[PDB]
Amino acid sequence: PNVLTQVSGPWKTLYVSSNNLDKIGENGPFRIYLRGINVDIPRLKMLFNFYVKVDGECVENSVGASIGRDNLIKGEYNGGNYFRIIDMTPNALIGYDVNVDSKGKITKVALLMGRGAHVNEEDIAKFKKLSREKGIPEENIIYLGDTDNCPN
Repeated sequence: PNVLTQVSGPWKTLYVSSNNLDKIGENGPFRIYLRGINVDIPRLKMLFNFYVKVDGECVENSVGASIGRDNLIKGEYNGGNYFRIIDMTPNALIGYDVNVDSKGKITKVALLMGRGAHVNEEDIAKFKKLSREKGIPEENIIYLGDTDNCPN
């Protein structure tokens, strides 16, 4: 699956959206600042490396996930996650997560992640498009590109 091969490496979070504003808001567990992704293609495993602000404090994460059939990435972090890469350019990355907590609540999360700068404005459209498709309100879109004050 072309996309899954090429994704390994550094990433920066540009935009996130969610059906649940609390989740990606200040102190939300999905206010995620990506650092990088590692694909272990033989072992069918992925590693997401990123920071969340936890009580104003930068906390590094390294979350393991498995690549299943039809490329659904599943991994534990703040509950169960069912993750998919929607699209990849060499500059960009669009992800869609479905999160489920212990009480079974469902949080949809869309992410635009960048490789560096000079971000394709067209990419933004594809992102908002996706966000719309998955029933996320346009007001629930947040730009994180300029608040990444965590290490590295």
